Amino acid sequence: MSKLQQILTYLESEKLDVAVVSDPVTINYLTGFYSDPHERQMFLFVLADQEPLLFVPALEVERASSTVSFPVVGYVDSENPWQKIKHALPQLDFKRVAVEFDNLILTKYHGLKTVFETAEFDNLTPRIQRMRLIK
Amino acid sequence: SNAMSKLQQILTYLESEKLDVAVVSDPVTINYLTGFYSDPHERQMFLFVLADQEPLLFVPALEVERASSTVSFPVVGYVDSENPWQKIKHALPQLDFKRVAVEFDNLILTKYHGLKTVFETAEFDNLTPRIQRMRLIK
Amino acid sequence: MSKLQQILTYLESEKLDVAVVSDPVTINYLTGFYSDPHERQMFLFVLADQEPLLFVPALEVERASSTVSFPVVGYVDSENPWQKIKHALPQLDFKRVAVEFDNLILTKYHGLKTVFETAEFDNLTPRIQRMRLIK
Amino acid sequence: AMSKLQQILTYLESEKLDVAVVSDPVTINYLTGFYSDPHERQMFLFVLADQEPLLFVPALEVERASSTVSFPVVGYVDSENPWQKIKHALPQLDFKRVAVEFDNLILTKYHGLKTVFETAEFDNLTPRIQRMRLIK
Repeated sequence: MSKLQQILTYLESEKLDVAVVSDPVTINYLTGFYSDPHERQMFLFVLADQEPLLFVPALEVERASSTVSFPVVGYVDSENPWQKIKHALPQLDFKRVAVEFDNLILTKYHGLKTVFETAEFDNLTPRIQRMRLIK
Repeated sequence: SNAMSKLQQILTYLESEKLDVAVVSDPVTINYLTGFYSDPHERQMFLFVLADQEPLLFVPALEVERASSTVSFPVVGYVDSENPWQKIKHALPQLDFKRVAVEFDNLILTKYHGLKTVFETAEFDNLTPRIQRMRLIK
Repeated sequence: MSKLQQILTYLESEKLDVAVVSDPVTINYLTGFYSDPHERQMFLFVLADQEPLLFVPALEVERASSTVSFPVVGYVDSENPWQKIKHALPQLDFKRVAVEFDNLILTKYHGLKTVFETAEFDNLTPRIQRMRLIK
Repeated sequence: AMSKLQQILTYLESEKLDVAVVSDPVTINYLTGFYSDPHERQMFLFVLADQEPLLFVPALEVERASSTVSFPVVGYVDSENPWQKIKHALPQLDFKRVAVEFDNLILTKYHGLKTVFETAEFDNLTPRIQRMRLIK
């Protein structure tokens, strides 16, 4: 059972529509792709029903696509990343989203609130901390 | 964690050494990089880590099911009546392979001459020291 | 590692052919040369494999030349500055250029698109903001 | 105001050395302005007594080295034996006395160089370079 597969079972039990992973250390733990995007946006979206989506700066798309097997979407500096995420994700009613409270900065939290306009936000961090206990 | 994965470290290495692909032939190294272990005895098995797309694991037909549930990137198998070199060449992207790395401490001459039909005009560099370096981060 | 050197390292990591600095405050930060050109064109070009080029109005060439040690090119009002910049720079295939998104106005951006006709344009501002964190 | 490489030549004369072998990439870059980390591959700068130096590098570095320095660069690929290639690239002299950097040269490379200079005695080059760094 993949780590990503365990996230899926978690979404099913907590009635989450998506988990949004923002910390490059957690992204690498779950997918095997590591990058430090500095000021640019990068997120992994684990969605309840379909394949995940890794969203990265355009300069990382080829390396990320070679590293993972599910879809990767990039954005260049002149594109607006929040709109690009919103169009790349499935067009669902996202009522409940989990994010990493111990990593997510407020600039990103406000940006995700333009993607998920009426969601409540739960904390994903303790679930990933519990997952690391089992090697 | 903050440790670069082994596959991504080989991708990074392919770019800085200007390599088009690394060919891993040692079942021990393949298991180290992917967690898939098989002793193919006389049959062909290679992991091809390509510079710019996901890797290809190539195995005897009997290992395809176990290999495909172990790794998430493509697995191609071959049966005894198929010629493995032609099958690898058709399964790989049709690129111009100018530079290839292989494990000098493992690859026997019959496999080296087989890979020379797959990569007909490549130079061959040695991948072994890079993988020995990778094991120094434990 | 001088500031211009740090920009050089940055250009290699981000696969940029040149960084174009347009803000007089940033150019003074990087070089020690301060001028307000008003409506006239001034740019510092940091190139990946040679020394930088400071491009200024003709009246500033003397003071610029005696403030920095790399090449300074001037232009007078009757010269077209876009053409003169294009001739003064090396004759490379500029594929990727970085410019300061927070400073660069659209009339300058359009003229730089005449200098670099097929480049894609990345944002240099966050890199310079990161650099100022370290005294 | 003689160049660093010229100071090495004077040194080989006063010490009765046939050649100074520089193995530390930081020292090679100090003397020539060429920096490369070769990891496990061989790279040496050979400062010869009567003759221009020879920079020996992995094949991938030959182009960048060749445009950094103006004396001869020789590369080797992974399937060539670097010790045989060095020995054929150097002048066919009787190397009786050779200097190497005691503080950098690992035993694998010392044994390799002993195939190249089969009857030399080896002196320590490191203190001489440390003395050169004292002068701006």
